[PDB]
Amino acid sequence: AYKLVLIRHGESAWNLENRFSGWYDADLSPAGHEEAKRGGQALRDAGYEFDICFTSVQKRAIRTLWTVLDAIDQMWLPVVRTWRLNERHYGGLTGLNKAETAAKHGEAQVKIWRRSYDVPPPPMEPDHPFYSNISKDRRYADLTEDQLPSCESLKDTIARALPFWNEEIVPQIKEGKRVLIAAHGNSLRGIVKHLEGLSEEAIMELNLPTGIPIVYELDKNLKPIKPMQFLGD
Amino acid sequence: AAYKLVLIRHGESAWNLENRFSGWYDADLSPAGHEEAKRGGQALRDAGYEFDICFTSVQKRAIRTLWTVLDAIDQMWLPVVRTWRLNERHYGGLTGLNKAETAAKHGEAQVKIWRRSYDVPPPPMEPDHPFYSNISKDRRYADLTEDQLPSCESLKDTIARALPFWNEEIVPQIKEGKRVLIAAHGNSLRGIVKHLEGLSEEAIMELNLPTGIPIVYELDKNLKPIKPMQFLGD
Ligand SMILES: CC(=O)Oc1ccccc1S(=O)(=O)Nc1cc2c(c(O)c1O)C(=O)c1ccccc1C2=O
Ligand SMILES: [Cl-]
Repeated sequence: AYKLVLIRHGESAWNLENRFSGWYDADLSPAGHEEAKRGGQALRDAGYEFDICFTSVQKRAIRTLWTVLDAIDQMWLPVVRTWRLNERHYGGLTGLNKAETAAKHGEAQVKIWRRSYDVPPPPMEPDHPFYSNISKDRRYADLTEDQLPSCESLKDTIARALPFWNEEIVPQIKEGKRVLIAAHGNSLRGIVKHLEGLSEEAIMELNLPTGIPIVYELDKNLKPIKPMQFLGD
Repeated sequence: AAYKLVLIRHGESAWNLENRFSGWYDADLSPAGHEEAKRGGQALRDAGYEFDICFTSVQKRAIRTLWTVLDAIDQMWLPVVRTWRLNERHYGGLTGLNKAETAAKHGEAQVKIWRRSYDVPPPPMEPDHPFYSNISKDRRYADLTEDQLPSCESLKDTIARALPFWNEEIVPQIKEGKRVLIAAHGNSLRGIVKHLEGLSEEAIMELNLPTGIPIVYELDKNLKPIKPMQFLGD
């Protein structure tokens, strides 16, 4: 059967994973970097080989991929980057911790955003410290005005990840290419949702572990033949 | 000028230290080599350089150099294209041997001939060579045709398989207005510099490109340099 591996990057700098890092291009913390090395060794020890790699345009995922490729001696593999595998864009909340979020928007609204599949946070306004840093970053310059999010619901995030999966990743899998995907919790959520045909409520409950190879065994229809599996101990 | 092109030769490798012929052997950077690539990156960063696409070989000394550069300039998001065609010259049976071993087996004279010759290849790497499997059977070359997978190369051979990539994959990008970074190897970059400046065989063999230093070209719309290559740094 086809074999697919996913890896979610680990910790980013300045505690930004607990601060709605979203589309801000936070680097890995040294610890986050160590997780990626540990995961790389798991794959080396297991003798995994890949033919193509997919990642986002965010450095925390890219450096995670680099760390894995280094560890398994396949730095020579072709690599494809796409904004479509970016983390969820958290709009105005980006960079705020939990207390600052509650203080600014209230517990009632924050709880609603947290449990909703289709409600976006408020948009990142020009007064936001990250507004121009992200919205005018040249890596998004070719994006149409509607493709470049000011904010995303989980639904929005999954909707823009899947076209890439369908058009670019699927064809590779169907040609027997062994695929590695290094991305983010919410973009990975979209792939896991489509693969296992999960429900909105179920995908919002799924919390993929970080820095750990996630292995899928798929049949000819790209349906999983078993639950996701993890590498390590 | 209409276009700007940046080249960089990989930093010092672990085998450059041991003074062994690497060629297609996938030797990694030495720590100094990594520091060189880093300084190259900082130079590019201080000068405000921006790229849109990166080309490199399938050898990690060039790749890690590119990685180190992309890190220094905060452009890790750029698309990266890897090709064997940008690989170091394939040193055949000399692969793995050092200076002494090479002179010992072949004599100083023969070494002189190979050194100064543009089109005379070293002896072939044969099935009993200790790095034969390591290179000739590495799956990264699985898709090469029988003719393409070399047992050895003269500089001429190297340039001949490197230029096709330049003309078909790099040139169109440049004329598309994409700012190109090429992180590769001495002899593969030699082919590009030879074509750009229209150099003679003797002129190119006399050309020593420094490890880990950025080489900048200002090109006209026909990819002709308006001025001599420039190095970047302090
Ligand atoms: C006897 C031998 O070649 O030793 C080695 C081994 C590694 C590096 C340098 C040497 S060296 O002292 O002889 N000097 C040295 C030797 C050589 C070259 C070169 O540029 C150089 O500077 C080549 O380009 C070269 C190209 C093709 C075949 C052989 C050589 C070669 O043999
Ligand atoms: Cl890469």
